[PDB]
Amino acid sequence: SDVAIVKEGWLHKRGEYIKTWRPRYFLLKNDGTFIGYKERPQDVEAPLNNFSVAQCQLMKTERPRPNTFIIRCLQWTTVIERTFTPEEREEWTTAIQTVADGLKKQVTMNEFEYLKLLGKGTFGKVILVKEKATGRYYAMKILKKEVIVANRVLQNSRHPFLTALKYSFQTHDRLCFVMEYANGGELFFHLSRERVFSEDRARFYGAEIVSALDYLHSEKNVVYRDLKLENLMLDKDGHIKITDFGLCKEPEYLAPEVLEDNDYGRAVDWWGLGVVMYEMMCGRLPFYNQDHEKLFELILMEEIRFPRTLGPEAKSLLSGLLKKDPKQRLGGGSEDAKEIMQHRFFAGIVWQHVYEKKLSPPFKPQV
Ligand SMILES: O=c1[nH]c2ccccc2n1C1CCN(Cc2ccc(-c3nc4cc5[nH]cnc5cc4nc3-c3ccccc3)cc2)CC1
Repeated sequence: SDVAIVKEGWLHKRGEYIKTWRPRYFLLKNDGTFIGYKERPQDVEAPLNNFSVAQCQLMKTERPRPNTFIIRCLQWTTVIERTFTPEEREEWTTAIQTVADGLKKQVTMNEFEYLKLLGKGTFGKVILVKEKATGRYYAMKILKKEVIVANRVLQNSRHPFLTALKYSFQTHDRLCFVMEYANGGELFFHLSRERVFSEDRARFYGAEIVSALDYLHSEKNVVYRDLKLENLMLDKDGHIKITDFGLCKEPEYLAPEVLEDNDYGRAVDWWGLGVVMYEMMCGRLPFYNQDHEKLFELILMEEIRFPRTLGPEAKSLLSGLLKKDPKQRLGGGSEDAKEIMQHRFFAGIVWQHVYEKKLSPPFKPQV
């Protein structure tokens, strides 16, 4: 199957973490691809599902400026949205919706029992529910369907280190997603009590993250982009479970190309591997400051310092993961997760073993 450009041109994309207005050249193809570039590209390669406008609908508004439209897609279980003379704004938003709809062409609210509120966001709330039929618990992501809409594909998407989506059902006004719940708390906790983690213990959590990210990259062709210490829970045995609770805005964990609103890919995930792993092995964020203009400046501009404790392999790995330039960042190459798996700091490891959970958990949750 081949595809052509439905429409293209310059667009003003609005920064999410730096809310300047930015010029980007976009092109929509009839695979669903909607991608913006730093400048008018040449050959015009398998893009990520992130840049696909499937299951979307648009919008128009004159704030902060008069010519503006908005897209809101339901990616997996999350709702994402992006903010971009007035005549075009009714042809662009014509084509995008066309392809979106063209691309679309191809358990009830209570077996569950409310337990507590896990969190709330612009687009909804996350709930703990006991299954009244089973007893074992779940998290339930409840999105308001009128922000967007105003398949058991979820058995393929099983990975030992990702929280599983077990049920998704709709009702009168809400979109519900029932994902599994890990018992053993999240790292942010256990790292506070421990202050820092050995390289061995950091190699355990990093390895399981890499397995999960490899899986999302190769199999699902999506970047996760939200890798942060607080998004890592443990199951009852102490193994990783990466959470999926995005309700709107989740910065210290985002890569330069993301805060700048440039082209990004699988590399933003490895950057975050860098930050999460640096944070484990050092006790501190690599880039922090109470002031946000300083925070962004550190991440984009400044070098990273290593405590003297750190072995040569551990810092070769962190330096590479935390390169500012994506095409130079360890993992940003064509082989992706493999060049991480093959770095010397992970020497000896056979990765089918990590998948199978043959690795010894440094920390057993009391559950
Ligand atoms: O980019 C953005 N612009 C935004 C603008 C506003 C708000 C939020 C935005 N975001 C986020 C959107 C969500 N971003 C996190 C995430 C990534 C992948 C899966 C994800 N996608 C899948 C697809 C599949 N298609 C077929 N099978 C699939 C399985 C998937 N499994 C899993 C997943 C599940 C559990 C843990 C981790 C990933 C989930 C969450 C973080 C950024």
